[PDB]
Amino acid sequence: IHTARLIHTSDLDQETRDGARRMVIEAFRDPDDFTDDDWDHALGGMHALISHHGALIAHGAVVQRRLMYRGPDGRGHALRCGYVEAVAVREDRRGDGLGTAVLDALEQVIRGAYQIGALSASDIARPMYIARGWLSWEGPTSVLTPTEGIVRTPEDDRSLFVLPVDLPDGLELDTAREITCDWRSGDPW
Amino acid sequence: HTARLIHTSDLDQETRDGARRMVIEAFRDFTDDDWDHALGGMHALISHHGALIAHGAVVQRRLMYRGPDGRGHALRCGYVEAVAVREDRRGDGLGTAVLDALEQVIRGAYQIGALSASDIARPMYIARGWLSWEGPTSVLTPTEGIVRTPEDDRSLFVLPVDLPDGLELDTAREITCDWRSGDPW
Ligand SMILES: CC(C)(COP(=O)(O)OP(=O)(O)OC[C@H]1O[C@@H](n2cnc3c(N)ncnc32)[C@H](O)[C@@H]1OP(=O)(O)O)[C@@H](O)C(=O)NCCC(=O)NCCS
Ligand SMILES: CC(C)(COP(=O)(O)OP(=O)(O)OC[C@H]1O[C@@H](n2cnc3c(N)ncnc32)[C@H](O)[C@@H]1OP(=O)(O)O)[C@@H](O)C(=O)NCCC(=O)NCCS
Ligand SMILES: CN[C@@H]1[C@@H](O)[C@@H](O[C@@H]2[C@@H](O)[C@H](O[C@H]3O[C@H]([C@@H](C)NC)CC[C@H]3N)[C@@H](N)C[C@H]2N)OC[C@]1(C)O
Repeated sequence: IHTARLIHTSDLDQETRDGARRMVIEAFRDPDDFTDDDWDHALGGMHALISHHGALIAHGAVVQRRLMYRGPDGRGHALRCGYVEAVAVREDRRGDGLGTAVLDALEQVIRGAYQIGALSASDIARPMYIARGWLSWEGPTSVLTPTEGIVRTPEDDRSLFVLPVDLPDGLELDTAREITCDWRSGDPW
Repeated sequence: HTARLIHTSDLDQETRDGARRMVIEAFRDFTDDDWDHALGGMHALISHHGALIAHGAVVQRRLMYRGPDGRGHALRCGYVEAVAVREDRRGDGLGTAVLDALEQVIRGAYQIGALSASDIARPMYIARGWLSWEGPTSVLTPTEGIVRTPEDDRSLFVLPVDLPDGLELDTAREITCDWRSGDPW
């Protein structure tokens, strides 16, 4: 049985922070890339950590952002989103449920503080999100840019997963419709 | 005089409702959207015997800033919200202890802190290290473009903690926040 500890970015010491960052980059690389924008995107919220003999073996982070969604009534909602980033298990420790343990903890943050969880999954982790009941987003994805308007993001079109936990009053989320993230540098999703 | 720091996700329901009520009572108007804006980040709590007497929150947003090259930056921002102290206990430094714990989150976790405050708190914030934002402000809206936020009596303060790629801020230029319903700032 595995249990990740949850800890805010502000409570991570330099050592653990640099270590987490180096573990996640290693897990994603195979000697597309995990860049410093990808790491920056994982900062600011709650980290889930599992370590062994002082070494991080599993990491995940949930940060706040806004997801824009417009229903068929043409209204418009800016939902408080718990966005999951930098989920990773050290290669040699994979296949034993550490990844499940990270997501268990992050989902606890999502359900307790956000209206919706979302992420853009790597191909190897999609099965994990399906089995946990995340909803694959089927409509076009877009990003709200500063200077153009809402711009389509075709590279992200079949990778988004959502987890509606606390949608306002009577909002029905139609996965067939468009969805739009707020602006950031690097990959918007 | 030391406030404790708890993420929204670990607040039980009584604490949440208590904090919502206490902050409403302090603002004697705090709208329901104003409360939603306080949710999802770290709450600074000071309580006595089960009674919440000071609160504050810092939530994660993005502030857009354009340099002299036109290159744009979407800074990771810790936005201070719903700082309030029980009316009968003001003047004792609780508000300042709440600001202390929240600047700790900002320093540990964000590139920049930001808050909107009246000109009456302007000397304390300047004192505490915060820069007054003299330039224009706006919000990146979903259906229109970047729309100028009209001036009110509150002014915007930023706390440059950890600016990326050695960027230096020119408080005279534009700063625009990300979208949310209710008051964008
Ligand atoms: C994705 C990753 C974190 C998975 O970690 P892991 O510890 O091996 O995962 P777990 O052992 O906890 O597997 C959890 C569940 O995911 C699902 N799963 C993962 N791969 C699966 C597969 N090929 N077939 C079926 N289910 C699969 C399963 O339901 C599994 O439960 P199960 O094995 O009992 O069926 C890991 O491979 C990794 O670090 N990859 C690098 C790429 C990356 O970081 N992606 C981030 C995902 S957004
Ligand atoms: C603003 C507020 C949170 C401060 O709470 P507090 O416990 O009074 O805070 P502190 O004791 O640390 O300081 C109170 C402020 O008033 C000042 N103040 C209060 N009594 C004072 C006195 N007798 N002499 C001088 N200054 C006094 C404090 O020094 C500080 O402002 P200043 O230092 O710039 O003058 C409180 O007034 C409040 O809850 N207001 C209602 C909600 C609100 O307006 N919040 C917005 C915050 S930006
Ligand atoms: C539709 N093609 C996508 C592909 O683009 C790709 O999606 C990536 C997706 O993998 C990527 O996120 C992952 O990878 C990020 C980083 C390591 N770049 C690979 C870190 C966060 C992690 N969730 C997103 N930020 C961008 C998104 N386009 O992988 C899955 C996919 C279904 O094959």
